[PDB]
Amino acid sequence: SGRENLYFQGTFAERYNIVCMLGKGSFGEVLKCKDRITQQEYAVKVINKASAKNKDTSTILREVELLKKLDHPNIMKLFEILEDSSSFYIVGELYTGGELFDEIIKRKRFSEHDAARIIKQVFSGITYMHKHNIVHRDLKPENILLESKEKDCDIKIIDFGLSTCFQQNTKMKDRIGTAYYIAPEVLRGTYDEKCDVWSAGVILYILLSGTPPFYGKNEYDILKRVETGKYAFDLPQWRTISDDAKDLIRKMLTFHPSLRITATQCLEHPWIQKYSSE
Ligand SMILES: Cc1cccc(Cc2nn(C(C)(C)C)c3ncnc(N)c23)c1
Repeated sequence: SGRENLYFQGTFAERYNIVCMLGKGSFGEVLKCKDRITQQEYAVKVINKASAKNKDTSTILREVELLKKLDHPNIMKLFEILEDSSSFYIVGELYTGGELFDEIIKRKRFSEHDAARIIKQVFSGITYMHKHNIVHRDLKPENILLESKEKDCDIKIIDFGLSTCFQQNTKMKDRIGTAYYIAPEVLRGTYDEKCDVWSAGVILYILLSGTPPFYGKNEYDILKRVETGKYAFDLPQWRTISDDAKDLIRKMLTFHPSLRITATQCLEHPWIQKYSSE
């Protein structure tokens, strides 16, 4: 506050009013804001500039400008990236349905029909972004948002492409929770687009069984399992799950990424086709 500081807060404070805090997201705090002129509401992520991975701010702006030009119904739309001396402000579509993990906590397990509806949308988004050589790396249920509270609303993947630009919060809200979804080759420091197929496979495993494939009491124990890549469908929870579902998951959780299916192949898989409309 104060005239000088408000002036130096730059174009974001001029253009937008903060209505309320919405919660801590990866990389930064998310707030609901309003465009002062139009009164339309948006979500804004406020990211400390100390959290930039790239020391050249112009590269961050370029990256985000490329992401603004993209358009797919299962990818969050971005409208603006603004700055002041301390922070980046990324403004985009506001959602009100909460995240996919909230929905996992609520429902516990999803029928094959319901899981296929959700995961097909994830696959569609991933396929689209991969066609533009964008990798998520951090795909997890917390980065899959429900557009609204309406029944069967569209899901929206958030933060897709921002991991090249920003490092995680110093204080993260659920660090152990991130280990479940990370691809083994990402842990090794050598990733390409296939890591998003792995993460989506972990999500699908959880939707169907209610349990993670790589588990443990702490981050270390979970990551030790991920690193070996060994998992099973031995739980009674898998007893009556279709062979087709298990086949898709096996292909997605293939250890070597060169041998792992593509996102496009996931969409074509018989299990997804069984539940698609026409
Ligand atoms: C890059 C960016 C900017 C603003 C918001 C997000 C994701 C997001 N995150 N969150 C949380 C759920 C508050 C973390 C949102 N709530 C409502 N609408 C949203 N779009 C979000 C991502």
